[PDB]
Amino acid sequence: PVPSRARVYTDVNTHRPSEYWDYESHVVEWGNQDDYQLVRKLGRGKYSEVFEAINITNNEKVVVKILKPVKKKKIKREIKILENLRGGPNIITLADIVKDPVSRTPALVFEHVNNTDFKQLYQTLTDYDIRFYMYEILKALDYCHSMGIMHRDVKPHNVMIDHEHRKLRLIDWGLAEFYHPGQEYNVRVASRYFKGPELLVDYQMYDYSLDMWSLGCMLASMIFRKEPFFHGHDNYDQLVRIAKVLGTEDLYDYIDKYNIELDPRFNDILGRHSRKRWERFVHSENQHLVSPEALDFLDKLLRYDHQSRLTAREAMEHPYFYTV
Amino acid sequence: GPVPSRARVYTDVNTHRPSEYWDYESHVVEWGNQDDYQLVRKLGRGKYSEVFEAINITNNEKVVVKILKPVKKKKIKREIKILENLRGGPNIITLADIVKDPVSRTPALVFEHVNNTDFKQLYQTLTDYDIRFYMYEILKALDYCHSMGIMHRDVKPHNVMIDHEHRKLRLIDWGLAEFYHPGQEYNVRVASRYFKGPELLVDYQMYDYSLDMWSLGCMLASMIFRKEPFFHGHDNYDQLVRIAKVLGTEDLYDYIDKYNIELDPRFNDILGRHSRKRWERFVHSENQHLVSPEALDFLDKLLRYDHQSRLTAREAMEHPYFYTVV
Ligand SMILES: CCc1ccccc1-c1ccc(CNCCc2nc3c(OC)cccc3[nH]2)cc1Cl
Ligand SMILES: CCc1ccccc1-c1ccc(CNCCc2nc3c(OC)cccc3[nH]2)cc1Cl
Repeated sequence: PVPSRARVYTDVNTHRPSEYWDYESHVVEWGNQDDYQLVRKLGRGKYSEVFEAINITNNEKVVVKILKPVKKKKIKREIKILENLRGGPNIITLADIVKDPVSRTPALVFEHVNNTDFKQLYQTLTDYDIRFYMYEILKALDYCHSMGIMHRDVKPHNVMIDHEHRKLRLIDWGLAEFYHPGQEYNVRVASRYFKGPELLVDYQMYDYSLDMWSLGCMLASMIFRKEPFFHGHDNYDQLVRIAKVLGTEDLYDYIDKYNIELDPRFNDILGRHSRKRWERFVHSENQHLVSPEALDFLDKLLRYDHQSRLTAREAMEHPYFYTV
Repeated sequence: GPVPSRARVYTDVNTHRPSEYWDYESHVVEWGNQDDYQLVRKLGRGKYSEVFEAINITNNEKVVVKILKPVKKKKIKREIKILENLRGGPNIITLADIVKDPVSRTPALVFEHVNNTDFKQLYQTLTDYDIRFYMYEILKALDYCHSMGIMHRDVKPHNVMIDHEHRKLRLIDWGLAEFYHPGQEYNVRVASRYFKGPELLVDYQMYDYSLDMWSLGCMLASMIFRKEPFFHGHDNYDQLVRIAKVLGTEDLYDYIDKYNIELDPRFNDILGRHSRKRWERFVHSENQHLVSPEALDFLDKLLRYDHQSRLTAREAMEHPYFYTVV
């Protein structure tokens, strides 16, 4: 395959000392979990359980994420990334790294986030709300991208919102990675519905632009009230669902531009598909969230070619955000 | 008999944890194959151990290998359980593996690599800031292990490794460490002579984490006054006399009366009568650049006969002497 590099923040890690991006060499100091009392279970991941807790030393609520130790380098990577991004705009704030004296299970302690119900907001959300929160996610992305990191798991489950205080946090940095130009990354990241075409066609030299595809999948689901927007039933079928919207002509132009070899599993399922107009997805239920600006912005995110997608900084200057 | 005593901090941390945590005699040790490590050179010694620099052949990473002279089986079990309990704690030497050479079958412990700076010729370069910085780092290690219900019981310069280039410090040799249980009577034949607390010298067995804070105070006094060691005893009885020549004998009697301690008759002809000295008496041209009112107030609050009156590691961390550190 033809090599590729990010259009923005290409060399941000190249120009930094090894200690910043060398997570395997980073030394983790695990404090005593005795300072925290677990209150209740909040959420759950495939390799984590998230609890609400109280810090007994200051009577402040915190969030404790207990990690299922499956891979050691993976825990070190998330911690390093969290330490590098600690305090960044709309990034979940790592407050402590602790282990329970008896269990010795890795646990991460974060700033408390007061989650407003996802299904309660969904119908009462306005056109303004979507632009407001889209801009807040973009602040988090432009920032982590500038810090040489790609989240690689951008989805609604990984965005916590406290609608009362108009506060948003991008969470679960467990799949996050450091961007290095020319590096070949594992394509088994993100959650099926949010996987970029680069992942589905096994193109490893991807970059920050992967997060912009995932962001486009989120916006499409919100403005059209269609969740998920691209409803694949497996990773191969996922590309077919994308192809039913973007068409198969542009998919072949994409794979030819990067000299990508299409997996034979696609042979009997891909078919032939016309490129659809974004206006076809507008209906009575969703028309109050759709505008020419929203559709133009969406069109500029949901592109096969990872290089042709808007960067987080270009996205922030789009007319869709002129009112925020 | 003697009046009972208990720690002011972390008193019941082991009482409220299951058997599993502190019952080291019941802990099962999994000894891996030492074939993954090649010994490079001898770094140091211990009366019960030899410490080497080694290379892990599987990842080309340097490690530290401590080979234990099997004197007591429960003792190896205790050190391993404590190291596993503290594994990953701040400024604690990190146990990476537990191995046995296939032929020798000798217990060996594998740790994270620590790059020791030659403490020699660099004591003269050390600044007031460096002492405060490194003292704070040791306090992080102590508050953590005490919070985990462990007393180190051998705090001294030899057991603190410093990589000055990276400003990295590790508290090592947990071979004398013990689990703290309130009301437990411990063996007083612990620590190294110059660092032994008065509780050990007067054979007061119901001691606690505060023993480590006395040893820390001996280290601080030696560094700030450039007097190594600060309390230079020639035997364990003479050690108490050396302390008494500084702290005075009036406060020593108040200490032994508070705990109804019986003073050994061996002290009768050597203890004498000693006035309590001002810490300012130890300031000279060679060390005045390391001494300040804050340092002397902090030292005074560590070097107390009464183990209960000494600062805890958490109280020490909040002292004005540390207001200038990160
Ligand atoms: C107007 C915002 C928006 C714009 C476009 C697309 C989607 C949304 C959106 C819609 C809903 C949500 C809310 N997601 C909450 C997910 C969440 N993850 C959690 C969790 O993870 C461990 C634990 C406990 C609670 C948790 N809550 C987030 C977002 Cl970003
Ligand atoms: C005088 C005490 C003091 C007071 C305040 C601040 C610093 C010091 C100090 C000053 C120097 C050192 C250096 N200690 C070296 C310890 C060491 N232990 C080793 C070892 O043990 C087996 C093997 C090989 C090398 C080893 N090096 C440690 C310390 Cl803690």
